[PDB]
Amino acid sequence: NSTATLCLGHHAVPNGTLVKTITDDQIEVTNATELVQSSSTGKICNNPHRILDGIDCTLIDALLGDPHCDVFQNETWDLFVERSKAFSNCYPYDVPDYASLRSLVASSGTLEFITEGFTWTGVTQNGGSNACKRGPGSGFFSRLNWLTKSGSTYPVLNVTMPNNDNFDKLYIWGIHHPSTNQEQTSLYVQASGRVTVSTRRSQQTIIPNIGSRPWVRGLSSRISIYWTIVKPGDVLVINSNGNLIAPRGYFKMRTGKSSIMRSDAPIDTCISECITPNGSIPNDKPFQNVNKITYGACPKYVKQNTLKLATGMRNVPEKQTRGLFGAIAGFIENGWEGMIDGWYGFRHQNSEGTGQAADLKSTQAAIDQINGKLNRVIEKTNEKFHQIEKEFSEVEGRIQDLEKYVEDTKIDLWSYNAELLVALENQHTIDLTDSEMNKLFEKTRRQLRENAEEMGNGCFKIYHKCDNACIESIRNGTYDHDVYRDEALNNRFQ
Amino acid sequence: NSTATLCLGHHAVPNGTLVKTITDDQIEVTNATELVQSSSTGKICNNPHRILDGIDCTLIDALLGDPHCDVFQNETWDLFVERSKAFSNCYPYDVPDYASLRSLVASSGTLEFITEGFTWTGVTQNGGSNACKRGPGSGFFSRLNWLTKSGSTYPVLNVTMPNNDNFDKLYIWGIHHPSTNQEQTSLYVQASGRVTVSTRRSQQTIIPNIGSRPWVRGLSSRISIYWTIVKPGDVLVINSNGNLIAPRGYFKMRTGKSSIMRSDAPIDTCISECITPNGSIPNDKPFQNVNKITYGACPKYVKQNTLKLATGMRNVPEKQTRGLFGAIAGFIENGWEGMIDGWYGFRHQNSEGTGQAADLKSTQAAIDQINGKLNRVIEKTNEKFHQIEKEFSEVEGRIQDLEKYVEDTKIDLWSYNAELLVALENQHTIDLTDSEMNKLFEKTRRQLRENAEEMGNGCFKIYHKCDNACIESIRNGTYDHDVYRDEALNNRFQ
Amino acid sequence: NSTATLCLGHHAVPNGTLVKTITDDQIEVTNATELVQSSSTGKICNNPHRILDGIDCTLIDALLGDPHCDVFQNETWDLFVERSKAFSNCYPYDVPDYASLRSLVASSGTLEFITEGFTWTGVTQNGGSNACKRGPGSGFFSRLNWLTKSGSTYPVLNVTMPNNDNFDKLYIWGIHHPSTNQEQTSLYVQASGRVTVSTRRSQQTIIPNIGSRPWVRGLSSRISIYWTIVKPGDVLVINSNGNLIAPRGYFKMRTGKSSIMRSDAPIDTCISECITPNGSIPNDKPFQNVNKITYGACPKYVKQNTLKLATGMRNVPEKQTRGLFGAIAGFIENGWEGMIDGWYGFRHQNSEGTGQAADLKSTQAAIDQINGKLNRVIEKTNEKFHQIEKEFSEVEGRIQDLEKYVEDTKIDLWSYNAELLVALENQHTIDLTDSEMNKLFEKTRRQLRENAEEMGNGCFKIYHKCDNACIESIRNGTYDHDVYRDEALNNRFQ
Ligand SMILES: *[C@@H]1O[C@H](CO)[C@@H](O[C@@H]2O[C@H](CO)[C@@H](O[C@@H]3O[C@H](CO[C@H]4O[C@H](CO)[C@@H](O)[C@H](O)[C@@H]4O)[C@@H](O)[C@H](O[C@H]4O[C@H](CO)[C@@H](O)[C@H](O)[C@@H]4O)[C@@H]3O)[C@H](O)[C@H]2NC(C)=O)[C@H](O)[C@H]1NC(C)=O
Ligand SMILES: *[C@@H]1O[C@H](CO)[C@@H](O[C@@H]2O[C@H](CO)[C@@H](O[C@@H]3O[C@H](CO[C@H]4O[C@H](CO)[C@@H](O)[C@H](O)[C@@H]4O)[C@@H](O)[C@H](O[C@H]4O[C@H](CO)[C@@H](O)[C@H](O)[C@@H]4O)[C@@H]3O)[C@H](O)[C@H]2NC(C)=O)[C@H](O)[C@H]1NC(C)=O
Ligand SMILES: *[C@@H]1O[C@H](CO)[C@@H](O[C@@H]2O[C@H](CO)[C@@H](O[C@@H]3O[C@H](CO[C@H]4O[C@H](CO)[C@@H](O)[C@H](O)[C@@H]4O)[C@@H](O)[C@H](O[C@H]4O[C@H](CO)[C@@H](O)[C@H](O)[C@@H]4O)[C@@H]3O)[C@H](O)[C@H]2NC(C)=O)[C@H](O)[C@H]1NC(C)=O
Ligand SMILES: *[C@@H]1O[C@H](CO[C@@H]2O[C@@H](C)[C@@H](O)[C@@H](O)[C@@H]2O)[C@@H](O[C@@H]2O[C@H](CO)[C@@H](O[C@@H]3O[C@H](CO)[C@@H](O)[C@H](O)[C@@H]3O)[C@H](O)[C@H]2NC(C)=O)[C@H](O)[C@H]1NC(C)=O
Ligand SMILES: *[C@@H]1O[C@H](CO[C@@H]2O[C@@H](C)[C@@H](O)[C@@H](O)[C@@H]2O)[C@@H](O[C@@H]2O[C@H](CO)[C@@H](O[C@@H]3O[C@H](CO)[C@@H](O)[C@H](O)[C@@H]3O)[C@H](O)[C@H]2NC(C)=O)[C@H](O)[C@H]1NC(C)=O
Ligand SMILES: *[C@@H]1O[C@H](CO[C@@H]2O[C@@H](C)[C@@H](O)[C@@H](O)[C@@H]2O)[C@@H](O[C@@H]2O[C@H](CO)[C@@H](O[C@@H]3O[C@H](CO)[C@@H](O)[C@H](O)[C@@H]3O)[C@H](O)[C@H]2NC(C)=O)[C@H](O)[C@H]1NC(C)=O
Ligand SMILES: *[C@@H]1O[C@H](CO)[C@@H](O[C@@H]2O[C@H](CO)[C@@H](O[C@@H]3O[C@H](CO)[C@@H](O)[C@H](O)[C@@H]3O)[C@H](O)[C@H]2NC(C)=O)[C@H](O)[C@H]1NC(C)=O
Ligand SMILES: *[C@@H]1O[C@H](CO)[C@@H](O[C@@H]2O[C@H](CO)[C@@H](O[C@@H]3O[C@H](CO)[C@@H](O)[C@H](O)[C@@H]3O)[C@H](O)[C@H]2NC(C)=O)[C@H](O)[C@H]1NC(C)=O
Ligand SMILES: *[C@@H]1O[C@H](CO)[C@@H](O[C@@H]2O[C@H](CO)[C@@H](O[C@@H]3O[C@H](CO)[C@@H](O)[C@H](O)[C@@H]3O)[C@H](O)[C@H]2NC(C)=O)[C@H](O)[C@H]1NC(C)=O
Ligand SMILES: *[C@@H]1O[C@H](CO)[C@@H](O[C@@H]2O[C@H](CO)[C@@H](O)[C@H](O)[C@H]2NC(C)=O)[C@H](O)[C@H]1NC(C)=O
Ligand SMILES: *[C@@H]1O[C@H](CO)[C@@H](O[C@@H]2O[C@H](CO)[C@@H](O)[C@H](O)[C@H]2NC(C)=O)[C@H](O)[C@H]1NC(C)=O
Ligand SMILES: *[C@@H]1O[C@H](CO)[C@@H](O[C@@H]2O[C@H](CO)[C@@H](O)[C@H](O)[C@H]2NC(C)=O)[C@H](O)[C@H]1NC(C)=O
Ligand SMILES: *[C@@H]1O[C@H](CO)[C@@H](O)[C@H](O)[C@H]1NC(C)=O
Ligand SMILES: *[C@@H]1O[C@H](CO)[C@@H](O)[C@H](O)[C@H]1NC(C)=O
Repeated sequence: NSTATLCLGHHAVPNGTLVKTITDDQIEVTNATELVQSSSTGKICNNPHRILDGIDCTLIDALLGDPHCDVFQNETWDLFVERSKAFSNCYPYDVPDYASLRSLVASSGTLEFITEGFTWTGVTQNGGSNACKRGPGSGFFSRLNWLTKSGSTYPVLNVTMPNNDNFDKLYIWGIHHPSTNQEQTSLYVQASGRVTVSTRRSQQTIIPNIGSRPWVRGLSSRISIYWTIVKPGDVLVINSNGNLIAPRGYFKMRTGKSSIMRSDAPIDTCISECITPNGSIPNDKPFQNVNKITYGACPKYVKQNTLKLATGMRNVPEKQTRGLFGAIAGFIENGWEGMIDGWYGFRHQNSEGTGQAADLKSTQAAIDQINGKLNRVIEKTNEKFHQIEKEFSEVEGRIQDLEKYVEDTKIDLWSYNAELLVALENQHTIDLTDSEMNKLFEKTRRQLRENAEEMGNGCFKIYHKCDNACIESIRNGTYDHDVYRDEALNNRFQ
Repeated sequence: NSTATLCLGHHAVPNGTLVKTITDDQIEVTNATELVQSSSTGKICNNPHRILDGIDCTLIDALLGDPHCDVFQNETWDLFVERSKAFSNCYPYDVPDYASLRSLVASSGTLEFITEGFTWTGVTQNGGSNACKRGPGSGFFSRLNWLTKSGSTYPVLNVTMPNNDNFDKLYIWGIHHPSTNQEQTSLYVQASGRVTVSTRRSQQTIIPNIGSRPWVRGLSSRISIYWTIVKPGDVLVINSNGNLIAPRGYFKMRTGKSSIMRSDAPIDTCISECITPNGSIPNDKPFQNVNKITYGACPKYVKQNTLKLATGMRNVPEKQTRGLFGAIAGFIENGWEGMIDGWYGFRHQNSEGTGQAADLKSTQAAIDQINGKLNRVIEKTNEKFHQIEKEFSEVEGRIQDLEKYVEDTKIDLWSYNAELLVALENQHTIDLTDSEMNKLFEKTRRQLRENAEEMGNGCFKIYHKCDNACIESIRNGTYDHDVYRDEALNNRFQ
Repeated sequence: NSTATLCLGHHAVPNGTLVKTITDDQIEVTNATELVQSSSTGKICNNPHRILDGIDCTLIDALLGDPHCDVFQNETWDLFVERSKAFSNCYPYDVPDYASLRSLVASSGTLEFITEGFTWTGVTQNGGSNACKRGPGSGFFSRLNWLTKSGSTYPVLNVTMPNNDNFDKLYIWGIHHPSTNQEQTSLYVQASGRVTVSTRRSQQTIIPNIGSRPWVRGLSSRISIYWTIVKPGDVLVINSNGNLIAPRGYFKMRTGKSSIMRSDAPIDTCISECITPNGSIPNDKPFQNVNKITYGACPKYVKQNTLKLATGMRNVPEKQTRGLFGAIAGFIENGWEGMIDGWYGFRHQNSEGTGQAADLKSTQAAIDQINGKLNRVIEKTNEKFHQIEKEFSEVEGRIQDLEKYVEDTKIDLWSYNAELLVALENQHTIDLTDSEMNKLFEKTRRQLRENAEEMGNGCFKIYHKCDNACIESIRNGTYDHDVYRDEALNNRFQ
């Protein structure tokens, strides 16, 4: 008739997702993303990090030079992958502080070996065994030299090697533990051995232990592996009177990003920055629930399987009660499921007809704030390489308990941080979208000084004759109240 | 007279509690809970966890089989409790890596012992001492076998025991350290002993040390305790030429939730899930300030003695200035101390009389949001069992420094998390209660289109004749402005 | 003319600082502080902590009593400072568990030495060497006693020392490692040494190692340093048959706040509570980016170089478009750069003239909330003394990896806490300043019931004749609407 109705509202959707905030345990929204990566392809991608697959070789057999591990000489890696089908097929051995040696060689990232001229005098070199067959003949570790009595004598050995280079040199050496008192004299003339290996600042002395051990590949004897690092400017001395497994050369040492991982996943051709023991995962999401062990740029490990970030507004599903008069309704009531052009918009009822449109500035302002919110506080990426061990096969006691306690403390503190951040950010999102709605209302109310009244459905009963051009002026922000003031005041108050 | 007054407000209380928020260091509220448990009954509750009280026995004397500890054979526990009055009354001994053995046996949770048929040949078994009297006679540890020379000989001993079962076997053994060179030959024919104990993958060799030590229970000699774990499929070999304290059998090994705690509190009949060394505490509150050492489902340890969570709204104490005309006042002014039915409510001044009532929907909405707020972010419970040691009696150096540094880092990071969460949640509570108040006001203002005006005390001067039925209609949400519009407009503007 | 204009606004500045919030990556403010200390004077301040500068002495040479370190006898410290130019000039030595001994002596905080009467019988005391010249003569460590054969004999030594005091006693002792089999017999008659040192509860036995090592100051022989702690009530026994470096007395042991730091900064006269290896830094700011190593009350280490806390409101720079009519504009439009008396204020356009003033209560309320905000959640100070090592010169393996992993976990968790707190607090600051603005508006609107209208520039077109006294009444809070109601209603609606 003589008056007009102009209402404000926001878009609704039929199928919405539940989220969690500070104030409510579940609310419904128009749209929500996932922030926890729960899946893996099950394969290890070979770019961009250099992957070296050990097949039946451990890293400690590859370094000593076991015969089925001779493909690995002078190799380099970013990540070394060990398989659970790996075995040993040479002289039986133990390494005191095995975990320490494995970690030191993994972080160096190379098996570069330089043969040096060591002069062993009055002894027979290149000792062998049928526990280590290289071809039909007997053999031994390619990087160690078994020394034994020449004629009926083993002289006190005294050799020196100086570092005049500008890098560090790692020497691997050992000692033979014979099973009887009748084997010692047969190989090394003496009855009790001794091996001393020293620099200017450090020393180690080992004595051999004699007695019977379980049979492994036809022997009840064992070797024990040791190591020494010689710095630039320092000297090495070796002084043994019996039972010495001599070094043949040194290994170069580098500082870099190299590491080691126990996996059973196949290796494939693809590009992925994060590797887990369950295969490579993508790094688009900030958190991950696949595995606590990782390498390269990776998401943070949390205990949760799902965290949903509200990327839209609240979803009051349109009351399916469609008015008989098709009464335009507002935001205080419900959402509008018939709006596609934008989030916030205007519906006008006029003599001319019913109509609809969308507001660009309001929608854009909400979208710009919402895009990249998580990016503001937590970092895009976090690269880590060589870390600690997080899974154990044996019981050890104190140090293993401390390692397990340090990892659990870290996981519980990053899981609490991930729960609070999603609830805080979800709250702030619902608040900014709701204030934006009420901001367009106050703007509309301010332009209509005394020529409109509020109904409380989210609607402004305008008390003059508004045509399409007049509605368009309000929408734009050029509505001139003075023109229709007299007519509206005479219509509303009399 | 011809007009009416309708005011909105919220309840006040006389005695209120101070809280802390992001924005203010102290604010007064109607009601507040405590979140830090500061007290204990001083007793250890025997349900639901199985408590085994050691009386004068340590866990390492119970395992070796000291005579005053024979009540403990084949025992099982969830928590083992050690007392400060505990002592030793057998052969004097030391355990290298004592802390490691104590932690391994505590997490297993049993003293199940299976005697095995070991054949010691050419030696005299069941050696004894008057430092360990079981009855009037001499005695020894019930689980160890002291072996000595038969006639004038001690043969090289070589025995083997295979694991064909499907579980792990823990063997405890040792070595005797005699005080002179004249005692060695007297017991074991040789002048220098040796004990080797090996599997397929591991070995240990110990040599004995001779010399004088302080007198303990009439002896200057000592025993040293060692241990070996044999996995399913593996073998054990023992090869000693002198000074062997032989094993008698193995201990079963389990993986579970068992642990050990040093306390002096009495044990009583009651049900409590959390145990501390100061007695059992309840687990209703999220944080605790009693002790950093804990077992079972327990609250998190923080440094603070008090953290108060606002469970009510702000408390503007009713200005005791009671108006002479008894002028109804609103929320912008003060609180209402005369309201019991609900938090938010209406007071009406009419020709009929003064009156009061309460609003249910508004009060319920505030209460539902406030109930269970903390439950949304922090977890209800956190069960932990075997952890690290947090109190030390000796100085050790590096490892102890790292253990103390790891615990302090955890406490400072959980104390900062507990301070921020209470301040954040308290802020959000005050905000939601204040917005709820302003929401009922806008609802009231919207229903009274042009028949009422705002005074600014929190009151609506209605400009027609409102009776009890009219006030009731506003309160309900069925007020029909059109009926009194003409009368009110003629009364207010002319 | 017949009407008046009264507008509300807030102060603007020309040069503003960008900050970061939850909702926006950069916003402009009137004023902002820095919270990260990035600079140091480069000197170590000598008050209030007692600094003891080692010059060419390490703490382990000062304790043994090397000749160039005799100024350090009976010294005490809170912090001991080691220099990179330090060297050794006595008998060459190694300490097994060197890191453990250095940490134990540093936390005690004294070199107090009590000479005790030990009776060495049948041996020659005060052995010497030209590797340690004290004057022209040969010399040795001042706190150790080299013992050697008297005539042609070295008796088995058996001595005892009881603790009857009420404090702990630290004894430092050692063993000589000779380079040949011809040097052993020459000094100590036997061919193989032994040193046993025991209490009632503990024992250590060391055997000497013979062989050649690199030359240091004309010797191929070395000493190995050991230690024992004897508690109140306990006894010490020493039982050596050769190669004993005997103790001369004990060191007192204290529990306190003492520590050690490797620095190269000069020591100066000034007062500073926090010391770093880059010199003393002030502790006014909560975070610091100078160094992860610290001593005393210090700010927390974070990875960031800058974190800016908004201490003012938002800065909408005054549109330099100055109205031709000099139209007073409000807050919805821009800020006011012409206001110095306060933040929030009123500008009045009247027949009398244009004018300006400031509101005290509103400005004060905002300032009081903003002052000390950070103080509410994070603690003013955090004192720490003896901690762990955070920089290493050698590769060691497992324990060093765990130490490095524990420090990185702590740094990443405190850097995430510092990023979120600044973004949260900055958001809350912008919100409280903006609500304060809208609170003065509603107060102004409420006082002008029907005698004013809103324009939407932040202005109230008052529809009567307002003079300076009338404007002053509004500003005060004594404006009486009734007086001008009839005139304003006849002017605005007709
Ligand atoms: C101290 O005590 C230990 C433990 O008792 C002794 O160690 C044992 O020594 C014997 C003799 O060396 C070892 O016996 C050998 O076992 C080999 C492996 O056996 C496996 O494979 C065979 C074939 O499949 C199976 O039958 C068997 O069950 C195992 O699965 C055998 O292959 C060896 O065979 C040799 O002898 C036979 C004789 O018939 C010949 O036909 C062969 O050609 C070959 O020469 C042999 O039987 C035994 O394994 C050791 N046990 C362990 C676990 O260590 C020490 O000998 C003892 N030392 C001293 C000094 O007393
Ligand atoms: C190397 O050096 C060490 C240290 O000097 C020597 O060790 C000492 O050896 C002697 C002899 O074995 C020990 O003496 C014994 O002490 C026992 C405990 O004494 C406590 O209780 C008594 C009674 O209450 C108190 O008087 C005393 O103050 C203590 O509180 C005594 O009970 C023993 O008594 C025996 O001898 C007496 C003689 O009168 C008889 O009446 C008794 O029946 C009994 O046979 C005895 O006196 C002494 O404790 C050791 N000290 C320590 C601390 O070890 C080594 O002997 C020495 N070794 C060599 C090889 O030289
Ligand atoms: C086992 O094997 C080791 C390693 O080979 C041997 O150790 C070497 O032993 C020799 C002899 O003791 C050491 O030689 C000595 O070196 C001293 C230091 O040399 C430095 O300074 C000089 C002078 O500036 C430089 O020329 C040199 O390059 C070094 O920078 C010399 O000062 C000693 O001099 C002595 O002899 C000379 C002879 O001309 C006299 O003039 C002097 O007065 C003085 O008496 C001497 O040359 C050598 O350093 C050892 N090397 C290492 C690194 O240990 C063991 O001897 C050997 N042991 C056995 C038992 O076989
Ligand atoms: C493993 O690597 C070593 C070291 O070689 C270095 O590392 C490799 C991975 C490559 O990057 C090389 O380019 C790099 O130099 C190899 O040692 C090398 O061995 C050869 C043969 O013994 C040496 O050649 C000798 O040179 C001398 C003259 O100096 C002649 O007298 C000899 O007749 C002979 O030609 C070469 O110098 C040496 N390189 C060194 C020491 O750097 C090693 O062969 C290699 N092994 C395998 C299996 O690949
Ligand atoms: C400690 O426990 C062991 C092992 O017994 C097992 O653990 C207990 C806590 C209970 O749960 C038992 O049900 C469980 O089996 C006891 O060992 C047992 O000892 C007895 C007596 O030596 C064995 O009986 C023998 O059986 C053989 C036939 O196999 C006969 O020839 C013998 O004459 C005799 O009857 C029994 O088999 C054995 N159980 C085993 C090995 O599992 C042990 O006695 C017990 N000690 C105490 C003090 O309670
Ligand atoms: C290092 O310190 C010790 C211990 O002295 C104590 O610590 C100091 C830092 C000061 O605070 C002292 O006040 C404190 O006591 C010194 O030991 C002392 O040595 C002297 C000389 O040998 C002892 O005096 C003797 O006393 C006896 C009688 O008991 C007489 O028979 C002797 O003739 C002689 O006068 C003094 O008792 C002793 N103090 C003790 C044991 O506490 C030490 O001299 C000192 N060294 C240096 C270089 O300063
Ligand atoms: C990625 O690989 C890891 C293994 O490296 C997978 O974790 C493993 O998941 C299984 C199934 O949940 C766990 O088995 C269960 O163990 C418990 C405790 O022993 C037992 O009670 C159950 O009956 C069952 O055997 C297994 O323990 C677990 N391994 C570890 C060490 O956590 C993980 O599921 C894989 N993830 C993906 C996404 O593929
Ligand atoms: C629960 O039991 C623990 C002990 O297991 C109690 O902690 C102890 O409290 C006392 C009193 O505060 C502390 O004593 C003080 O120690 C300091 C530092 O040495 C000293 O300067 C004081 O003079 C006083 O002796 C004691 O150290 C502390 N023990 C520990 C290891 O923290 C605790 O109070 C008990 N709590 C409850 C609620 O019962
Ligand atoms: C306070 O002193 C510390 C040293 O104790 C200073 O840290 C050092 O800063 C320099 C320059 O950034 C670092 O050098 C660089 O190291 C990297 C990695 O090796 C290398 O790639 C670069 O080429 C360069 O050499 C040095 O490593 C670093 N030291 C440590 C251990 O962090 C610090 O800058 C000083 N701070 C102030 C405020 O004076
Ligand atoms: C909900 O908002 C998210 C924003 O993360 C939209 O997510 C994108 O959806 C498309 C669909 O093809 C994906 O290809 C993109 O990778 C998503 N992310 C980005 C980077 O835009 C999602 O489309 C929105 N959902 C609806 C229904 O609009
Ligand atoms: C303040 O609110 C708390 C909510 O925690 C009320 O606390 C309850 O008080 C009763 C009093 O008998 C206890 O028995 C309950 O255990 C408390 N908790 C629960 C679970 O309801 C408290 O009553 C309120 N105070 C006032 C004055 O109303
Ligand atoms: C911005 O607010 C800060 C509050 O931290 C003001 O900082 C003070 O500035 C004076 C300038 O002489 C310093 O001496 C003080 O140490 C600062 N802190 C305190 C404790 O007041 C700063 O002045 C303000 N800036 C402006 C332009 O007003
Ligand atoms: C208000 O609503 C109640 C039902 O909740 C009803 O009993 C009462 O009659 C209503 N009062 C009116 C319409 O005045
Ligand atoms: C406003 O209040 C002040 C006191 O703060 C007073 O001096 C002044 O006269 C008052 N002005 C009025 C009522 O116009």
